[PDB]
This record gives sequence, structure tokens and C-alpha cells, in this order.
Amino acid sequence: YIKANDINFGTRSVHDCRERTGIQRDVKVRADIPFETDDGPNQVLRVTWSNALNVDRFDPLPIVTVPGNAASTTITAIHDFCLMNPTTSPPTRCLYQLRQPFTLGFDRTRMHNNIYLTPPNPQRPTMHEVCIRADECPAGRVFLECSTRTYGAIPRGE
Repeated sequence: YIKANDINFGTRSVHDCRERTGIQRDVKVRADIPFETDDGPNQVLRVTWSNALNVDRFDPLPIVTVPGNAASTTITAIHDFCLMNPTTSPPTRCLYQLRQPFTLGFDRTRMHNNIYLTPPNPQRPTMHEVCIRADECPAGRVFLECSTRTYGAIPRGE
């Protein structure tokens, strides 16, 4: 029969961009991983990634098939947000896009009865910024990449 499984991940990061520095973001995702108890440790797995916090879309499609011989699968969570500096007229309006990878690791040697995961590690994200002096937020058609100051796990309870 099909066992249900879910797991959550979260990564916090801080980025410095051309117009604004110290931008902190938390990104949280959930993975759901059914397991057919009749099909053994090398079965193909159908993973569904979903938003828990700040994910606008996944790249590529978040419905992923994990081959029977694969020990991992990776996805990129995409988060878009706008910031404004209203010290001038027109203001400086900036669109930001945070691209945050997550990887789900398996130990198929221990998967006779259900899934078995390996501990995750925070993965380095990238942030991208486009700014204009105008009354409208720019569209996300092109960006300049920011520098990543730090990244890591979200403290428990946060």
C-alpha cells in the first residue's frame, strides 16, 4: 500500500546587492514522498516539492520522479520581492529574485519498508537585483547578481 511521508527544509540567507545590502530572507519548503510497500528499496519515487514560506515557484517542475538507482534529487526554489528607496522622486524601485536550492538525499540500503533520508545541508543560494528610478517596480526580465554574505539553517522555532 502507499505510505505517506513528508519532510520540511528551510534556509536563511543574507545578500549584498548594488542598491541595498544586508537583505535577509527565509525560504522553507516541504517534500512529500509516497512509498509503495510492495515495491522495495529501489523503487522509482514521485517527490512533490511545495512552498512552506516564500517560494513563488520551483525550477524546474516541482513534481519529480527519482530513478530507482538515484540517491538524491535537487530543486531550486524561486522567491521574488520588491524593495523601494523613497528618499528621491521618483524613488529607486528594485526587484529581487532569490534562487535557493534544496536537495533530498536517500539511503536506499535502508529502504525495505519505507523511505530513509540522509541529513540535509544548507545549499548556497544566489540573489539577483534590477533597479530603476521610476514610479513602477521593474519586471523580472533581466538581473545583476548580488553577493551572498552568508547562509544556513533556520533556527528551530523561527
